[PDB]
Amino acid sequence: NAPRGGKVLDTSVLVDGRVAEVAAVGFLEGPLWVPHFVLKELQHFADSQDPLRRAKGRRGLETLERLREAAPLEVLETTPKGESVDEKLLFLARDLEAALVTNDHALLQMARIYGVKALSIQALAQALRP
Amino acid sequence: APRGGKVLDTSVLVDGRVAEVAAVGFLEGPLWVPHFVLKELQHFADSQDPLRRAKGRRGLETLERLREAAPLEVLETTPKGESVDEKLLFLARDLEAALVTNDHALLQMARIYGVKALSIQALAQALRPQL
Repeated sequence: NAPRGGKVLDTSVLVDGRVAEVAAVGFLEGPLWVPHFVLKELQHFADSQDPLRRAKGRRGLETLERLREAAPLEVLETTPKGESVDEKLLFLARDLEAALVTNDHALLQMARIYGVKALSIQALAQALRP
Repeated sequence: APRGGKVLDTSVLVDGRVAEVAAVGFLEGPLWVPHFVLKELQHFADSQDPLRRAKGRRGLETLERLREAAPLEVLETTPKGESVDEKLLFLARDLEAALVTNDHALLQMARIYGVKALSIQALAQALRPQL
């Protein structure tokens, strides 16, 4: 299973921010999909009076805006299967035949067990370290 | 925009990191290696000079690792172009693939020819932690 259906992005990678530069440099082939709930999460963070959580919801969003430059990015309103965030991302990735893009340790594990391709920005980074 | 895969030159194979990139999922195929690139790596490995041999081995080693990470085909005839640069550029255009290279100057040449080209070194820079 080698998915040409693009990429489903989670909160962690948008908060990390680097996915945006990886796309622009040509190593993140689209289409790029973000679930409605991920966005719902970045604004629940953005709506914080706590500057730390504010400044990271704010950050996820800027990453989105910058991605909508490198590539077609589209928000998925349509998510039917699954109860937890991790579970919804997985069936989402199988449905579109797209890879997950996430730094999340538990989600990367669930994906190996499901056999869903998942791309980790941190694993990419640690491969290219000096 | 190119949906036709990734043409790999000699320099990217000798650099080796493209093998790290593919094995973590960020080098989507199909992967194409021109015959002249494979011929050149073989010519390095067979050289009298221990340092040419090491580059040759390293690129050959990288090629085998890529063949594990994704589907890879050696394309065994090019007619478009006169220099190695041109051959790589026209081939990538013909395949609607991106060129992947370590060679700074070839990256600029691709810009001039209107061919998409990817740099492992620009990727490594994108991966500087932010915020």
